[PDB]
Amino acid sequence: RFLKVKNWETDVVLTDTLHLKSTLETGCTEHICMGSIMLPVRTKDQLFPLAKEFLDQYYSSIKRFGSKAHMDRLEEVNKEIESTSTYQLKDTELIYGAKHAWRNASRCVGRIQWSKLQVFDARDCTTAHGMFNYICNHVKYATNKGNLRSAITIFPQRTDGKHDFRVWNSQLIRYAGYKQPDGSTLGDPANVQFTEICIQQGWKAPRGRFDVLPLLLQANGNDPELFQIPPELVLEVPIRHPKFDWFKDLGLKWYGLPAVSNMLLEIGGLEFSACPFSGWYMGTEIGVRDYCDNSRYNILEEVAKKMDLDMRKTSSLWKDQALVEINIAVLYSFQSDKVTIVDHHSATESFIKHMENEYRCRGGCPADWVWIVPPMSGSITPVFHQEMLNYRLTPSFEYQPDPWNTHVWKG
Amino acid sequence: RFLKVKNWETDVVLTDTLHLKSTLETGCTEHICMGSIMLPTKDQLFPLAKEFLDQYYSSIKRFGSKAHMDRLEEVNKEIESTSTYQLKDTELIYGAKHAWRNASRCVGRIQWSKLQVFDARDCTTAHGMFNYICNHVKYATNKGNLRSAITIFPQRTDGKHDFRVWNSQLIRYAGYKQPDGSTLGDPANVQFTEICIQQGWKAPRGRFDVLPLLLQANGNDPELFQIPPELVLEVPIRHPKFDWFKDLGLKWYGLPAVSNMLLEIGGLEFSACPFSGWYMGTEIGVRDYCDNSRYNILEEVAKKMDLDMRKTSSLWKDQALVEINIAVLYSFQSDKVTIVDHHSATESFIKHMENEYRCRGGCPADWVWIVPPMSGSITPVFHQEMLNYRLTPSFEYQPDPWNTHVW
Ligand code: HEM
Ligand code: HEM
Ligand SMILES: Cc1cc(N)nc(CCc2ccc(CCCN)c(CCc3cc(C)cc(N)n3)c2)c1
Ligand SMILES: Cc1cc(N)nc(CCc2ccc(CCCN)c(CCc3cc(C)cc(N)n3)c2)c1
Ligand SMILES: C[C@H](O)[C@H](O)[C@H]1CNc2nc(N)[nH]c(=O)c2N1
Ligand SMILES: C[C@H](O)[C@H](O)[C@H]1CNc2nc(N)[nH]c(=O)c2N1
Ligand SMILES: [Zn+2]
Repeated sequence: RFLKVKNWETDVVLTDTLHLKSTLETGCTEHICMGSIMLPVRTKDQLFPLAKEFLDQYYSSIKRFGSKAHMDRLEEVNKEIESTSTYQLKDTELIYGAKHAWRNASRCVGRIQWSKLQVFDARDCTTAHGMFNYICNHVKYATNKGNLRSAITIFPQRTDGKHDFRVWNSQLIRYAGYKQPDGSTLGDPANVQFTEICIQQGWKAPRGRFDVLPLLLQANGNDPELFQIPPELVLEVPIRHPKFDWFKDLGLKWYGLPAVSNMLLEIGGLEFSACPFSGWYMGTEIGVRDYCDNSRYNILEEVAKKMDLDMRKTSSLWKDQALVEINIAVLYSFQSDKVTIVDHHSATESFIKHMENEYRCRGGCPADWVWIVPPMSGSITPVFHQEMLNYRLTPSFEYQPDPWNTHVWKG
Repeated sequence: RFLKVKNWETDVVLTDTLHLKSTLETGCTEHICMGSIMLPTKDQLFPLAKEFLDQYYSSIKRFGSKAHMDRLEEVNKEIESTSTYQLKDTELIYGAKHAWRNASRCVGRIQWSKLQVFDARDCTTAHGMFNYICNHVKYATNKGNLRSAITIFPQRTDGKHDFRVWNSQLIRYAGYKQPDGSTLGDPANVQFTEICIQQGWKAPRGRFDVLPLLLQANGNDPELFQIPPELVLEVPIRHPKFDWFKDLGLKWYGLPAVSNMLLEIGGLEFSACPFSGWYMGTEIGVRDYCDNSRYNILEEVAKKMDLDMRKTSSLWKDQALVEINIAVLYSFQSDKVTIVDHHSATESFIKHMENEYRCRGGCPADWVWIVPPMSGSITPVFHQEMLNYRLTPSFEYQPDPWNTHVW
């Protein structure tokens, strides 16, 4: 089967054969599309086929398919599964797996960078303290004084699912949220619940607007423990605007390092439940969503006020106007402090080039349009006009339920 | 089977049960989602007729009544005898309104039941079609206080006798390739303009030349008519602050009127069924003006604004995009021509969704199309999960007739 995707801006038509290697499900059927739905303990039995698939891929990527080294490694993994019910990945296979999960991440506009990924192997980690040390080294290395480098840290795989490693935080760096008695929130509304858990776990909340939350870490199925990331390791950029000098008086800042820490890395059937990964921000992630979502810092009002826009009718597009300046501000602030960041035009242009390349070299690029198109100025970015095919390839990054819903407390 | 949709801005979770009536296919499988692709007999007809008539008589609180069964019989008799059948006016009205109700890409459906339907099933020639269309345009324009409408020409019979409007909208600006390499007017109609020229159009070779209608009655070769200029309401585009905006000399038409689609009611196919409502501002300002394949005026507007076009990171495209869109909305409101902003339109559609979940058990919605093409995440539809599925009656796309026709 061949599938064609067309670009309506340029009339370029590409052909997807890669979707034939797709295993997992989409959520969709012939009768329903779930493309806009946010979220649409293995036996030896299901495991070896998955192991075989991965190693055949691995071994094709290094040009050694059907080699003695390939067949030997197959035999080796076979025996290891039937003996221990699992297996261990060589370092090289871990690295390749991690790179490919990113590459396969259909909702990531940033994948032109997929091959430049520093993989830290934290598979020898046994304790929360160990996890905290690994995570600090990751932050420091990834930050690199503002010259951000992509990285991921891979803690030990699931075994019985009773001994899971987990970073309770959704991202390694995030600001606290405090729901107040009057129903207002101080700080980041997205993070209220997690903030409460942390408080419960004994964190002394500063109760400010931009309190970096403590890491909350579980090793080996144990109850999790709190650690404050050293402040010096947390690079932050104060937000100012190039023309509007009152923009600084809003007191805004953000952190430099986007680092997702709640996802599950699946490689060759193995499940890595703690695998924090980081890159660098696209400006709209902070300036549209983090500041201007209604259920977030929600500063459109205050900014429109200060610009003295006409706020009596939405047809003044006052919101659209405030939104753009806020985003100009984020990009200006990051660049000024020499903290890596990419604007939404640049990021989506790169991504189209990546995708084109991927269709030639690889025969596809699974892509989720709902997520790839930016949350402002959609159609003046080249991705709006690009037909995409969404399908799931392994290795992959998967969502997993928040651990406080499932965790069995030791006490 | 029962399906939940969550709004991530409000936590409201609605349960969709209406998709279980889903008739047609989506393009997707369990293996591949095609959510972002633009275009994924007598025996056949009685089920489709019955399905429709069942929902009709159910809509009017008379499911399984003599009148219901009698009509089911009558149509059954007529199909077996004639190989087609005819809708009662009431069925036509209900059908048309529901094709709109079921259009999963339309953000404007809160309005679906206020649709004026013009039964044009007695039309027999292109001149007739032209008369009906002019009357549509006039009724719907309504001196700028625009009103939704559809005009339904006769149904397909043997497909050798289709009625078609070759225009994609009733009202569009022409497009001409220039020896200068560049394109004069609207580049999305260049081919249609050559077919018009080719069929004898006297093009005035300007930038905003209202194209002529090209009408096909009874599968015959289509003919040309110029909509009375006096019936094509236009709006010159000015900005409430930038006085130099006028000098780009942009105008846009008031009436969005989709003419190229096929309407399916109870198995019957109406190939010429132009319909119209009114614009959401971004269709003109973001898409018609700023798309690279369209009038593409961003570069020129940003220059007059004297913004830094040296680097994409100054967001100069975005700054210019907003003003262009302020200017569209401003010029329409000033000339008193109905237009809706994307905030208002999406806010309306969320209220509609809730109504449709409550009163119908769902609302098929295609997020890719529902979320405006600018400022997506500050409109509420961005955070709203949607389920997209195909219900009948429906508007379907259909191939441009120049490819299908024989002369
Ligand atoms: C290097 C710079 C990077 C940029 C600019 C980039 C950009 C993006 C953006 C804009 C999104 C959508 C985020 C949202 O709106 O919430 C995204 C999602 C994603 N990215 Fe990338 N990314 C980068 C690096 C990476 C790296 C290094 C990985 C993994 C190694 C990755 C994996 C993903 C995954 C798994 C998602 C989806 C997360 C989810 O569904 O919650 N990203 N990225
Ligand atoms: C009354 C004011 C109306 C508003 C503000 C409205 C708004 C919209 C918008 C924003 C789109 C997406 C179009 C694009 O991006 O080009 C749309 C598409 C659509 N609308 Fe509505 N609409 C209205 C009236 C109607 C009426 C009266 C009908 C049918 C009788 C209808 C049927 C559709 C269909 C079938 C599509 C998609 C057709 C396609 O795939 O091109 N619209 N409309
Ligand atoms: C590594 C990386 C780099 C980069 N530039 N961006 C990212 C995306 C990070 C990210 C941050 C925050 C969020 C939460 C939304 C707030 N904006 C997300 C989406 C997380 C998410 C939430 C839900 C409900 C489901 C899901 N699959 N994923 C994803 C990762
Ligand atoms: C009735 C109505 C009201 C309103 N406010 N807006 C509309 C949408 C009209 C419209 C305008 C422009 C366009 C495209 C312009 C680019 N050449 C379209 C739809 C075009 C289309 C193309 C294809 C390939 C498929 C499809 N289903 N629809 C539809 C209708
Ligand atoms: C390729 C992609 O599906 C295409 O650009 C779509 C995206 N969303 C859209 N949304 C609307 N409302 N109108 C459109 O024409 C499109 N185009
Ligand atoms: C319901 C809908 O899928 C949801 O709002 C999605 C839309 N697109 C998105 N796109 C990105 N990049 N990040 C998001 O959180 C979302 N949210
Ligand atoms: Zn789908």
